[PDB]
Amino acid sequence: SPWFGMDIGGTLVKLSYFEPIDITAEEEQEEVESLKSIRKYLTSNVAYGSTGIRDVHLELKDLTLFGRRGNLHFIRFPTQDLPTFIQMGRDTVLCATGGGAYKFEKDFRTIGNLHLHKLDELDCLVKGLLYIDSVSFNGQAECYYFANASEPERCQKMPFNLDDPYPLLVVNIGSGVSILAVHSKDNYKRVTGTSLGGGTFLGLCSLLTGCESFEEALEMASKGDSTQADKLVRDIYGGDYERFGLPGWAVASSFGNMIYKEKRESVSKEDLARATLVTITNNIGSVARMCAVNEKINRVVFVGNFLRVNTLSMKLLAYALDYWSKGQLKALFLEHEGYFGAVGALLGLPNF
Amino acid sequence: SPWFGMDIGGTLVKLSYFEPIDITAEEEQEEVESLKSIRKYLTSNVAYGSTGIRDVHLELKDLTLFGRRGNLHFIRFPTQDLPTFIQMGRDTVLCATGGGAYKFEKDFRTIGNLHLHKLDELDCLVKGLLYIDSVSFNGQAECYYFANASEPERCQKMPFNLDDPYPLLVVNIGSGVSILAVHSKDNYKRVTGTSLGGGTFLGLCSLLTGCESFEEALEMASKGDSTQADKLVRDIYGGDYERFGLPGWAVASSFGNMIYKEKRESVSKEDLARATLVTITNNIGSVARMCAVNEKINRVVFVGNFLRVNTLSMKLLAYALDYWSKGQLKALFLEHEGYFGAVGALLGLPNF
Ligand SMILES: Nc1ncnc2c1ncn2[C@@H]1O[C@H](COP(=O)(O)OP(=O)(O)NP(=O)(O)O)[C@@H](O)[C@H]1O
Ligand SMILES: Nc1ncnc2c1ncn2[C@@H]1O[C@H](COP(=O)(O)OP(=O)(O)NP(=O)(O)O)[C@@H](O)[C@H]1O
Ligand SMILES: C[C@H](c1ccc(CC(=O)N2CCN(c3ccc(C#N)nn3)CC2)cc1)C(F)(F)F
Ligand SMILES: C[C@H](c1ccc(CC(=O)N2CCN(c3ccc(C#N)nn3)CC2)cc1)C(F)(F)F
Ligand SMILES: [Mg+2]
Ligand SMILES: [Mg+2]
Repeated sequence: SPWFGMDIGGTLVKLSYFEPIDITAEEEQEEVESLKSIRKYLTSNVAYGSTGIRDVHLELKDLTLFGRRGNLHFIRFPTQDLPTFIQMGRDTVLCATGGGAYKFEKDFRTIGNLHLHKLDELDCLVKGLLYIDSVSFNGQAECYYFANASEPERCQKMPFNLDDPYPLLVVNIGSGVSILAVHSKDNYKRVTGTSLGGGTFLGLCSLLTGCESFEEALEMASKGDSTQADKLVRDIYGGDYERFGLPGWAVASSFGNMIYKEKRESVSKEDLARATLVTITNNIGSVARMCAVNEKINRVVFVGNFLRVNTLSMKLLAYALDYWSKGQLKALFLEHEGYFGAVGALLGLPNF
Repeated sequence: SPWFGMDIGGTLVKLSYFEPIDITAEEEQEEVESLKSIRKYLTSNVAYGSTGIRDVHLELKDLTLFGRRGNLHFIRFPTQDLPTFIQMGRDTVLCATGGGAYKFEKDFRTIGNLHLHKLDELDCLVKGLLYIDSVSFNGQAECYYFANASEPERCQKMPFNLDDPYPLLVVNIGSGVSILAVHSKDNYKRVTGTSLGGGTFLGLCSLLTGCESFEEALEMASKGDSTQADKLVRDIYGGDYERFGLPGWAVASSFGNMIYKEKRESVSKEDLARATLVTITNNIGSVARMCAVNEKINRVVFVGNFLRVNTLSMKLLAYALDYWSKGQLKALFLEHEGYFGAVGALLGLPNF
């Protein structure tokens, strides 16, 4: 059978697929036609149907896995389209995680003789994260940070070594947010979570602006001015609130200037998109900061697809975590940030 | 001069006014006409102009303050209308707090010979809170909780003794949120804050529903179903997420079902109002929970006018804090919740 791992989230399905590249002449003969059709389909296309995408830039080349050499591919599509995926499959051992491994268990079993093995979504996340960092991103660092995140003329992506990664606070920004404390390879806990996550950004942005995609929401946000919607400290105090070290530019009330009808009539969709992004991102960083202080962990890594093609939120997190922590916490990011659960599921294959 | 304290917030001005009731015959003679006009105006009206309100039910009767007996009155109006207030004043020592004490300092000084004394908004909050609890609410408890907050057929308001109130976590829900740790009458700190406060509720609700007042937003929310907009754990898992004790009814992603166009087309304004209220209230409780755990404080008191005439948010806080704390934290509420800064400012009068 082909080697897959799948993470079925509330919004996106993530699939990790190992393509063997050491197939012998005899193995190619014994390779059944349906299986050759799937490998050729997956490796000769980068778009699958109307909504599946292979993230070619993330491919790990010439990886040794389970004693074979191959390429590790990263594929995503909306969970809304999982029925199409299963129907094509109906036209094999599947290790699957995320809530959808449970929700759609009966649907996967419509594939005759398919063996579904449900694995825990945060177990798989930790295992996949640690594995990908260990093997490297084709010899480059998997983990990075933004150096000098408070100075835009200096701020730049730089590699970060995770060779001894414990302890680590992992902030998984999906539909919602889960916060994990990782103390060892076998000692981790879910500290808490928040409901204000990527689904809040996308849902509120769609309601407020009429955008029809994540990418459109980000493009709108890139053009907006969140201070047209937000009430700042200087709007209330006339300046800094010196006594408690609050700068005048800090947001006192997200969307707080929208209590005034005339301001609601002048605000642009782009302003609202940017205010939504800033509101969600600052809340995530603040919750991460509080959890890091309580867990006594100073390295905070952010994962999940809220941050894919989202440099604005990444740089806001990098700046805000450093600023509000007075430099005590460091924001870390990973190149394969949305796919760790799917990789961790694939890594469960030998147990079955 | 009349005895006032004023808290000029980002949204509302709160005024505490001490009406002497022990005026002698000789004092009444020496009482200048403008001053009698103000006392009669304040005590014979409950609405002032088009936007000022006296909260008559909060009046403290026959209070002894600064060696005189009198009634303590509680009055509020929008900060947007402070120019009207100052203009009428132009037609005396003012102790003032909130950001507006700084922002509008020059405007108060247009009142000839007026002495403005700016006092810190969180100093005044702590002093006013401790004072009002100490004198009682006309012999009744100032502080209350919701007994059996998880069982609607049992849940009921009950008095709570704060005779030894330390330590205490104070959550001030105004335009934004400030979280205070109070260790003694002279030892308190601002732990942190969040930008997702009462102004976020009102501003987002106005954008999403077209409501034109706080009270209208609450009325809409009372009729709505937040689960039409929110994505729940059971929407992702099909049920509970047993491994981490997350019930299926918990919100996984606030507004997360609004990423689907057909759901945006079916959701009602009332549903959106309720989702906004639930989103903001749960975030406040969660941040309060994390701060209480870090500060090692088990009593959490919620103040500010986000909760005025807002039993929905109060009961949600009471239930959520108890539930997610596994009964380790208690949500507390105060009858005079919006006015403590104004009282604390009034209490600064003897220092000048
Ligand atoms: N193409 C896309 N379509 C939808 N959302 C996207 C897309 N790209 C990025 N996003 C964002 O990524 C979020 C989903 O991230 P992801 O980590 O895949 O969550 P999930 O696993 O599907 N949800 P969960 O069940 O809570 O773990 C969305 O809420 C968006 O903010
Ligand atoms: N009549 C009202 N008008 C406006 N907002 C109201 C009203 N009644 C209750 N509210 C709510 O109360 C909040 C303001 O509470 P309040 O404690 O008075 O804040 P503030 O002091 O004006 N702001 P801040 O400068 O941040 O401390 C608003 O954001 C609303 O959610
Ligand atoms: C005094 C009062 C008020 C001011 C400010 C705030 C908001 C606030 O205190 N903060 C601090 C924490 N902050 C973040 C952000 C990102 C990260 C990370 N990563 N961490 N913390 C958010 C804003 C509330 C009330 C008002 F009168 F001026 F309105
Ligand atoms: C697993 C993942 C997910 C589930 C749930 C959540 C949200 C979450 O974890 N919580 C816990 C803390 N919680 C509150 C609320 C109020 C108070 C008080 N007072 N305290 N805590 C908010 C919700 C995120 C992600 C998903 F796959 F199912 F999506
Ligand atoms: Mg996920
Ligand atoms: Mg205030």
